This record gives sequence, C-alpha cells and structure tokens, in this order.
Amino acid sequence: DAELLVTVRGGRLRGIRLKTPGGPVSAFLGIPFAEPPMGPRRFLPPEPKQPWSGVVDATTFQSVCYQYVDTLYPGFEGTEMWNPNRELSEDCLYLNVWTPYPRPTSPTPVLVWIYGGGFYSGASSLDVYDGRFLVQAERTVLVSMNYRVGAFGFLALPGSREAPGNVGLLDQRLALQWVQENVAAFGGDPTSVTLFGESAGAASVGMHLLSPPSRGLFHRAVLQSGAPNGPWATVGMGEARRRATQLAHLVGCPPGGTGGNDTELVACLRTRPAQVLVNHEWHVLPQESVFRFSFVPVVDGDFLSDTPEALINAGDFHGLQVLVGVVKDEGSYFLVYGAPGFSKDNESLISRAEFLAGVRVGVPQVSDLAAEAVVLHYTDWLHPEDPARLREALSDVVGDHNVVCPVAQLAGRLAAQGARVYAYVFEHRASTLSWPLWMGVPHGYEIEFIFGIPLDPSRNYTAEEKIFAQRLMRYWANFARTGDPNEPRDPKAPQWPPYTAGAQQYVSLDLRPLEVRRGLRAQACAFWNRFLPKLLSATDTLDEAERQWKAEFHRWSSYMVHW
Amino acid sequence: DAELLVTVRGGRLRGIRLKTPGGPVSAFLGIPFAEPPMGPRRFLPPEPKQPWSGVVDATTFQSVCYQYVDTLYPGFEGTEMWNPNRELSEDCLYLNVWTPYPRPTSPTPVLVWIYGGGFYSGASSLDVYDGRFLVQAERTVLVSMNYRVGAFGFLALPGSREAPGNVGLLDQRLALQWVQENVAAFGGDPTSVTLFGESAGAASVGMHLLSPPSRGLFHRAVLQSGAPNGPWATVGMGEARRRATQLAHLVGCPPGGTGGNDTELVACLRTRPAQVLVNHEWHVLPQESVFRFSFVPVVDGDFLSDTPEALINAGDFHGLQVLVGVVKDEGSYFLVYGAPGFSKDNESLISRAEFLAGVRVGVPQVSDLAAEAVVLHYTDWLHPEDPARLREALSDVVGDHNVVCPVAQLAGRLAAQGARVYAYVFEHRASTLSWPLWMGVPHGYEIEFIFGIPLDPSRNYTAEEKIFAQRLMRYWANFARTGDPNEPRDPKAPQWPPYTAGAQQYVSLDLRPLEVRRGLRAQACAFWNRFLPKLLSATDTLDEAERQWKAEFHRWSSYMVHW
Ligand SMILES: *[C@@H]1O[C@H](CO[C@H]2O[C@@H](C)[C@@H](O)[C@@H](O)[C@@H]2O)[C@@H](O[C@@H]2O[C@H](CO)[C@@H](O)[C@H](O)[C@H]2NC(C)=O)[C@H](O)[C@H]1NC(C)=O
Ligand SMILES: *[C@@H]1O[C@H](CO[C@H]2O[C@@H](C)[C@@H](O)[C@@H](O)[C@@H]2O)[C@@H](O[C@@H]2O[C@H](CO)[C@@H](O)[C@H](O)[C@H]2NC(C)=O)[C@H](O)[C@H]1NC(C)=O
Ligand SMILES: Nc1c2c(nc3cc(Cl)ccc13)C[C@H]1C=C(CCO)C[C@@H]2C1
Ligand SMILES: Nc1c2c(nc3cc(Cl)ccc13)C[C@H]1C=C(CCO)C[C@@H]2C1
Ligand SMILES: [Cl-]
Ligand SMILES: [Cl-]
Ligand SMILES: [Cl-]
Ligand SMILES: [Cl-]
Ligand SMILES: [Cl-]
Ligand SMILES: [Cl-]
Ligand SMILES: [Cl-]
Ligand SMILES: [Cl-]
Ligand SMILES: [Cl-]
Ligand SMILES: [Cl-]
Ligand SMILES: [Cl-]
Ligand SMILES: [Cl-]
Ligand SMILES: [Cl-]
Ligand SMILES: [Cl-]
Ligand SMILES: [Cl-]
Ligand SMILES: [Cl-]
Ligand SMILES: [Cl-]
Ligand SMILES: [Cl-]
Ligand SMILES: [Cl-]
Ligand SMILES: [Cl-]
Repeated sequence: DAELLVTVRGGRLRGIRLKTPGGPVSAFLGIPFAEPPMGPRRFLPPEPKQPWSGVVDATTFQSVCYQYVDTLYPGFEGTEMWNPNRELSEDCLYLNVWTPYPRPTSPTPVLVWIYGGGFYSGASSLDVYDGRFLVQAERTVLVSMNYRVGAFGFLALPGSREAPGNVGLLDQRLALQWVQENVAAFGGDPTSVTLFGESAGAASVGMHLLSPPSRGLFHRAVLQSGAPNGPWATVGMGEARRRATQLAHLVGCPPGGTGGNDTELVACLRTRPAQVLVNHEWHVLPQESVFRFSFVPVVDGDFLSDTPEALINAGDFHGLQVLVGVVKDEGSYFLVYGAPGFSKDNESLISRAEFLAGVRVGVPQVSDLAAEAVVLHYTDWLHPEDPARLREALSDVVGDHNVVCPVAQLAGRLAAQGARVYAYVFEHRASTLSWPLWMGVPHGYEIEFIFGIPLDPSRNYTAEEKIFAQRLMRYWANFARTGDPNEPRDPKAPQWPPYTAGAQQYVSLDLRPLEVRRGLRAQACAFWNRFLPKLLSATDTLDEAERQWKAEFHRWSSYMVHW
Repeated sequence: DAELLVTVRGGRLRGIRLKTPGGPVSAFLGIPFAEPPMGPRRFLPPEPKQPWSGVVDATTFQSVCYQYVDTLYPGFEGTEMWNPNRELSEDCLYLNVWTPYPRPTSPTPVLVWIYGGGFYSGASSLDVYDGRFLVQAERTVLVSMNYRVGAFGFLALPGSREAPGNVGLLDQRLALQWVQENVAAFGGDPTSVTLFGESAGAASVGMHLLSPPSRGLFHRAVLQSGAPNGPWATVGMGEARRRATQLAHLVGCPPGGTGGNDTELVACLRTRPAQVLVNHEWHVLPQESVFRFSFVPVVDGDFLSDTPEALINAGDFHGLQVLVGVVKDEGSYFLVYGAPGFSKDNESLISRAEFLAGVRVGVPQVSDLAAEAVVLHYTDWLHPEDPARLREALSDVVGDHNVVCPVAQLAGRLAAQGARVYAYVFEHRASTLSWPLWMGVPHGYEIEFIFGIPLDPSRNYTAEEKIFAQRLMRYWANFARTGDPNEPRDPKAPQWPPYTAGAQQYVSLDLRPLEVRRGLRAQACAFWNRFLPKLLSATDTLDEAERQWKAEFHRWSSYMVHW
C-alpha cells in the first residue's frame, strides 16, 4: 500500500487507493471532525472530535446529513444525481481528503469544497463531487466536508444559547480549523487554502469572507452560481424566529415562560424524531415562490455582523483573489416547481397569460407595480406573445434575481475595493444531459466538468469534453495555486482578464477557446440592483398608506350607518 | 396670362404665375377666408368672409398671424428659416392655392397644408411651405392657410361665449369649408382632400379626425412628427382657465362678477394691444420643461368630445387612410432651450450629472421615482458616464416622450380599428443644414424635402437630394390620390407595407432605397405608453399620502410643544 496509513491529531486513519485514467490517488473518506450533533447536541454548534484509540476506517464515505429527498420526478436519471447515496443520519459530521500519489514532498495547495443544495440538501459523498480526477490531474490536495442542513443546521431562535442559528456554517468552519491542523499530514499546505463552492455552497464561501473569525482559515475563494447576498441565502432574525416557532407548533411544541422560553421549546424540539422535523420543513416557507428555502443562515449579529450586502460595501478586500461565475441558464430548472406552464416533459411553451402569472412566482413578495416593472423589462414588446421568448424570459427573471445579479454586484464591490476578481460564464450543455433542451445549461451543471468527471471511462462523455474538463481543472488549479487562473505565464490561449467595476470583462467557458466579453447581464442588473429597491421602498410606504385609508374608511363608514 | 383670373364664391381674384425648373404654376395667395378677428372679434371663432366688389389682389402672401418671434440665436441662418417673413397682424386669416398650369380639365386631388410651431408660431408664407414644386411635379392642387396662434388662437376660458378656446382649429376648419365650396374653381376636387401637417400641424390634422364636425371636410390625413395625443398638444379645462387668468392678471385685468365674469375679463383683455399679450405669453407656463407651449387646444367637450387618447381608442376608423411619421432625431433641438449642457455651439457632451438633471427638464412634472425609471431605461449601464451616449439619450427621451411614442400609439390604434396606415422614419440629414452634427435630422427637416425645395436652383442642394425629393413627392402624391403611397402599381422599387398593430412595419426614407423595418422604437414606447402611467398613478396616490402625513405630524408636533 506504501502510504494509505496516516496519523492526524485525533488518531490514526486507514485510507483507500482510487484508480483514475491518469494514475492513482490516495483518498481518506469519512474522517470524523466533530462530536456527533445528536440528542442534547442537536441545534448546537459543533464540538471538536475527541481523539481516539485505534485505527479509524477511512476507506468509505460516511452517512449523509439528515435532509429532505427531492422526489418530484421518481426514477429520473438527472434528478437522482443529487440525491443522497449514503444513508441518512444526524451523525453526519465527517470530511474527506484526496491527496496525490505519491504523497507530495513539499507542501502543496489545498482546495476545499463546500456543496450546494439550498441549505436543505447536499452531501460531500455525491459521485459528482469525487476529487480523484482533479487531484490526479493537477496534483493538489482536495478536502470536502458534510455540514448540517435544514432545521438541523439552520433553525434559529436568534439570541438563545440552545438554538443560535448558523451552526451549519459553524460545521464548515470547524472543518477548516481541522484543515489548518491536519492538512500537512497529507502533503497539504495550510497557507494556501482556496475555498470553492457552488450554489448555497458558493453563498457559504461568501459568508466566510464576511465573517472575520474565518478569515485566518483560507486565502482564496471561488463562488459558483451563488452569493452570500442573494435573496434566498439569508433570512432576518424576526423571520427565522417565525419559521422556527411555526415548525415548533406544527410538530407539537409549546412555547411560553418559566425557565425557558426558549429553552423549553428547543428542549421539546429535541425529543422529536428527525423525520417528524423534516416532514414539516416546507410548511414554514411564507409565500408562493420558487428558489426559496426554509432554513438558511440568519443575520444574527454573531456570524454575520450585519447583512451580507452591508458587509460587502464596507469591507476592505485587498490581498484577496476570488473567482466568480454562473451557468448560461441559471433560472431554468426552478420553474417546474410551480410556475404555471412548466414541466420537464413538454417544451414549456408558456402563453403570455402564463408568463405574467409566473413572474409572481419567480419573484415572490413584490407589489403589483413591481411585477409590472419586471414584465416591462423582460418583455420583447415586438413579440409580446411569443411563447419561446416568454419561456426564456421567466428563466432569465429567476436567474437574474437569484443568481446573476447578486454575483455581479458582489464581484463589482470586491474588485473595486481591493480584490483581484475573475468572472466566467459557463455556457456549455453536457452531452450526457438528461433534462429537456429548454433548460439549456442549468444551475449546477458546470460542477461535473470542474471535477473532471468526463474522464471517468464508465461515463459516456465525448473526447472534446474530456479535453474541456482538463482545460477547466487547469484554470481552477492555476487559481488555487497562484490566484490567477490563466496559467502561470501566457501560452497561445487567449488571456482571462480580471473582472473590474468599469469594463466588467468575463470569459465564456465552452468547447471553443476563451472569448472575452464585456458586460455581465449589465442592463438587467441595473433594474434589480439599482432601480427595483427605490421602487419597492415606495410601494412599501404606499401599502402602509392604503392600509391607513381602509382603517379610516371603516370608522367613516360606520358614522354613516349611524346616520 | 391665359388664366390667372378666377372667380370664387366671395368675388373675383387675380393671381400670379410662378416659375419652377419643370414648368410653371398658377398661384393665388392671400385669399381672405374669414372676417378679420380683431376688436370685438378677438378670441371669437371666425366668421366667414363677406363677399366683395372688385378684383382681390391674390399676387402675394398676406401678413402673418400675430405671434412670438423665437430669437435665441440672433442672425442665425437655420433659425430665421422659421421666422415670420411677412409683417405681423391680427388681420391674418388668409389662404393660398397652387394649381397646375394649365388649370386641369378634370377635377384633381387636393392637398391641404397645416403648418406647425407649437400653436405659438407659424405661417403658410414661409419659403419652405411654397407649393410650386409639389404642384408642378405631381400635378395636384395644394392649399395652405393661416390660423391664429398663441393667445389669439388658443386662450380659453372654458365655457364662456367670449373666449371658448380652440378658435385656432376653427380657423383651420373654416378654410376647409372654403375648400369644399371654392376648390373646384382651380381644378381641385373636393371629394379627394388629403390633410397634411407637421408638428402641431400634425396634431391639428389628428384633431380633425377626432372632431365629427370636420369629418365631412377631408378624406385622408398625413401626420408628420406630431399627434393630437402628445403631452404638449392638449391642455385640460382647469389648466387653460388658470393660464388665461394668469395672463389676464399679468396684463392688468380684473376678474370678479356683476354681468361677467368672465365677460368683463375678456372685455378688458381685448382692449390690450397685441404685443402686451405676447409679452406675457410664456409666463403662464407652469413648470420647468422643454417642448411645452402656453396656449394649445383645450379638451372642452366642444371641439373635442373627450381627451384625444380617449377618442382614439373608442373611434371607428374604417374607410380612412392615414400616413404617419417622424424624423430620426426628434428630440435633439429642444435641449438647447434649457437642458443643462446643451448649446448649438459645442458638441453638447454632457456629464452624467447633466444627464440626470435634464431628464427633469425634458420630462416635466414627474415624481422622483418616475425620473429614476427614465434614467434606468435610457442609460447604457455598460457606459453610464459616456458623454456622447448621454447626449443621444436625453435626445431620445425628449423625442420618444413628445413625438415618437404618441404617434406610434395612434398608428397602432388606427390600424387596428379600421384605418389603412403607412409609417415612415425620415432619417436623412439635409446637406444644406446649418445646425450642429449632434442634432442629426432634427424636428421639421423633412418638410423641405416633401415640398421639393431641393429643386429650387438658388438653393444649394445636391443632385441625389433633388432626386430624393422627387421620390418623396411621388410617395406623398400617390397617397393623396389613392390612399397608398407605393405607386399605383409595383415598379422595381421595394414596396412600402401598411403599418399594423402586430408586425409594426415602417420604412426608412433616406437617399438609399426603401428599407422596411419592423418595430417603431417599440421597447421605449412600452415604457412610455404602458408602464409609466401605472407608475405615475401610484406616485400620485403616494404624494397625496405623504401630504396627509405632514399635516398629521404638524398637529402631532404641536401636541408635543404643549407638553
Ligand atoms: C406541459 O405540462 C404541464 C403539466 O404537466 C403535464 O405534462 C406531463 C408532465 C403530463 O403529466 C401531463 O399529463 C401533464 O398535464 C401542463 O399544464 C397543466 O395543464 C393542466 C390541464 O392540462 C392543468 O389542469 C394544470 O394545472 C397544469 N399544470 C401545470 C403544472 O401547469 C401544460 O399544458 C403542458 N404544456 C403544453 C401545452 O404542452
Ligand atoms: C457648451 O455650452 C454651454 C453654454 O453656452 C456656452 O457655449 C457658447 C454658446 C458660448 O456662449 C460660451 O461662452 C457659453 O458658456 C456651457 O454651459 C455653461 O457653462 C457655464 C460655465 O462655463 C455655466 O455657468 C452655465 O450655466 C452653462 N450654461 C448652460 C446653457 O448650460 C458648456 O460648458 C459647453 N460645453 C462644453 C464643456 O464644451
Ligand atoms: N437538485 C438539484 C441541484 C442542483 N441542480 C439541479 C438541476 C436540475 Cl436541472 C435539477 C435538480 C437540481 C444544483 C445544486 C442546487 C440545488 C438547489 C439550489 O441551491 C440542489 C441541487 C444541488
Ligand atoms: N423653430 C423651429 C421649428 C421647427 N424646427 C426647428 C428645428 C430647429 Cl433645429 C430649430 C428651430 C425649429 C419645426 C416646427 C416646430 C416648431 C416647434 C414644435 O412645434 C417651431 C418651428 C416649426
Ligand atoms: Cl471506485
Ligand atoms: Cl490504540
Ligand atoms: Cl509532487
Ligand atoms: Cl430583523
Ligand atoms: Cl456605499
Ligand atoms: Cl473585510
Ligand atoms: Cl400585458
Ligand atoms: Cl500566493
Ligand atoms: Cl442585459
Ligand atoms: Cl436608477
Ligand atoms: Cl419667385
Ligand atoms: Cl365690381
Ligand atoms: Cl391635368
Ligand atoms: Cl380638467
Ligand atoms: Cl381599450
Ligand atoms: Cl371616428
Ligand atoms: Cl446614477
Ligand atoms: Cl379614393
Ligand atoms: Cl427600442
Ligand atoms: Cl407593463
């Protein structure tokens, strides 16, 4: 075996060798890094794993954190890709290391993966998150970790010691602390740790940039199709107390006061089986919406000092290099979750009537006048009725609101405040794809290429896609290594320039070589980031004034019934 | 002379022969068609000209209606083009006929010209409104007429018999009635009368379509860079009483009541010299604005049954053919009248700060939130600071708001309700032009080509422009004759298709042959015509609610000063 035996601070580990077409890899999977967050420890921040006698079995992925299983489309190929492979447990706090073969002699750059899934789902075990190709190809160390999701990770009762919220992000931190201690045992270099995440994963990465307690734990960030300042990534304190109290209520838990609240609430909440908690998860979502999740990070003053957008503007970002991007059709897949017209089984050619309706679903909690504004902008007024154009439109609406425009605002604010930033649009549809053509390149389908999954011989990927992934892994590795993706020096391949606030350049990642484009959905984002709030603000002080007018006409009307 | 002697219902006339490069023309200019609207008759609708002993001298243009003379740029070539050539009088109600040589044997189509100039200026005598080329080339009869402008034509005290408003439009009507009676005396055919106007002229034409008393007086309409439903073309009853009462006040005229009001007001108003009235004309304009005029037609219930936009939607338009259009850079010239940054003497390269400011001037009387919306839409968010782009932007703002979007709404509403409509964009800059390049093809510079003025040898026009005008006159004549501009049949020249509500096709009139384009500033107009009102409506019921909140905090604050 040569070296599948490794000793980290807690104890000894036994790993497994993994085959790749290029060579081999040493993987150590399921390394416990926190005390199992069960019983009294549910909802509580992670305590570090006590050290162990014996040799820990690190030959296999540990069980997936307890979560909802998305089963809209039973037995569908492209839907079980993201579904939990290992069994479900609350005892799920484990991490995974892929290091080259043989273990490198000098300390080498580390990549740490944080998965997405709305903070309601996800696992480091998923076959698309296998680090063996990326490690074999770029000869760097890759670490991924499980973190608590759903209520188990994000249920907050802001200001209580028994459920303070954000523990899911604490899990992520604890693993990074583990990384500083134990990553050298694998040839890793705790002075060159680059965070990369996608979706909520990307939103997490962003929150670690914003929380000072984490800043000493990494040196670079990559945000894929997500941002800590997106509308679905954070919830207020008031709002999360409501959601957790509703969940408590559904599940049968009295609040009140003599000792607790809220200690007696959370105490009762821990007696509940995990499934009972997950059964009632989606009830607590306020509105009609798509791309919204019940339990997400809270702005509590603790982990996040202020709201992500606030911290973003204020922050100094010198000495940071961050790589940001999005897929071509971010919004597309979500519309099958209740936008009238959409299914994965027809070309979702919506009628204008269906367009207008879904605008209210894709953009939740907005006054009438606001959705008028979304329509105005996202309508081709030369083809208002055209069904294909209306389909792409509601898909850009959902994409721009949730992903492309939060990311674009961030990347501007960073770049202009000290960070060297590089932006990309990943616009290549996988040939192995199993979803309808109208979805295009949907949310999360760049991931399988970054991890060089095309190289897997069992998988039916094309030759130029294999090459594509290798180009992509190199881009990413050159980042983690140097904080610049475009090679050490300049080959014959076109150069990827930093995204800045003015020129706003970015690159297009598809089979064709790097094309530089100026403008990241610039015109759309002006609406979302600059104009819309000045509007919503007014409709807010107008829905307060139409409310005072019905109260003042109710008493007026009664003075008439007397007459 | 063969036939420069003609007898119309009122009496005999003596005309003059006019030379053109093609041949000759018989013109009869300054034919009195109403009793001079002076003394007791000021502000009163026109009475028809009593018949006369003798031979009336119709060899020369009669004096121009009393008006303000625009003298921003003293001694400027392109500014005195529109200035009054004949002397000024209130005795100005005269009309002009150009008929072919020799007088035609069969009754031939008639074109009636109504000049523009904001209802504050204009004259049928202006050298650019000479009918000799158009009549010689297309062998049709052309009639133009003076009509009262400014207070003398549009000062209203809605509902009084002594100043009922709209008399300027009554002047235009009276001439058309004259046309039914006397146009056959010249070879004209009172069953084929086509109205054509530009600017306020076009807005007038539009109002005759909307007033049933006029409908029996013409058969086709051409609207050039103007529409009866534009924001500057009509004023409310309340608003025009205010303007006329302010004017009365400035000029020293007591209102009140014992006999009149408002008879004693208007009585006093008639004692005033005409200049005293014109001195005080622009004081009565409410806001800060550009492209707004003091005295314009009033929606009184009389001439206009309801507001032009209202009448437009409701109306039946079958059996009507109307030809509509605009120049390339409608908005451009107006910005030198107070938009900060603009002069005809520099390239008006405004700063973004100047852009934001002029939006409030080009679009008057709009809430803060509304101008935010104008900015959002008219800003290239990839080049927000670019001065040339901001210059063109505020020019499209003024153009789209005042001209292109009112016209586009009209042409859609007509087409879709029975009229056969043809739309054009006149995008050719005159080579004789004397205004700065940044103005492009400005408001009113198609006129000189429609009247075939390039053919004038004294004028320094180019060969292909001469040809251009001839192509244009033919387009216009084929309309007046047949109600279809694109020839009787189909040559080798590309065919001009009717503008419709859906496809919205139009043509581009410049030196190059007809190019058909789909979409008449479609995306801009959605903002102006569909969205903006839903907004202004809300900011209206929000500025009423922020007003009730300061009244309710004034009494609240005093209950604190007591405490
Ligand atoms: C595209 O699909 C939707 C819904 O799903 C349809 O397509 C298949 C998945 C299959 O299950 C099929 O039987 C199913 O109806 C269609 O919209 C639905 O239309 C029905 C009436 O047919 C309504 O009563 C439903 O409310 C509505 N559901 C949704 C989710 O909108 C839609 O008609 C179809 N598009 C077309 C016209 O091809
Ligand atoms: C373009 O012109 C304007 C105003 O007119 C200027 O240009 C000539 C016509 C000449 O009369 C010249 O002397 C005159 O100033 C300029 O804007 C003006 O700037 C001055 C200060 O220089 C301000 O005090 C004025 O308020 C302001 N007036 C207007 C009408 O805006 C402008 O600077 C110029 N553009 C450039 C920078 O070339
Ligand atoms: N369950 C899915 C996921 C992702 N993408 C998906 C795409 C499709 Cl088409 C269908 C299903 C998908 C990417 C990640 C994001 C989410 C939700 C957004 O945080 C869940 C999971 C991981
Ligand atoms: N005084 C002018 C006029 C017109 N165009 C002008 C263009 C320039 Cl660049 C400068 C001056 C102009 C066209 C018509 C419209 C108006 C005002 C709009 O009803 C007045 C007059 C006739
Ligand atoms: Cl394997
Ligand atoms: Cl031991
Ligand atoms: Cl090595
Ligand atoms: Cl809050
Ligand atoms: Cl700021
Ligand atoms: Cl910072
Ligand atoms: Cl609509
Ligand atoms: Cl470095
Ligand atoms: Cl865009
Ligand atoms: Cl804005
Ligand atoms: Cl002459
Ligand atoms: Cl006589
Ligand atoms: Cl003839
Ligand atoms: Cl009114
Ligand atoms: Cl209607
Ligand atoms: Cl009608
Ligand atoms: Cl701004
Ligand atoms: Cl006919
Ligand atoms: Cl447009
Ligand atoms: Cl709208």
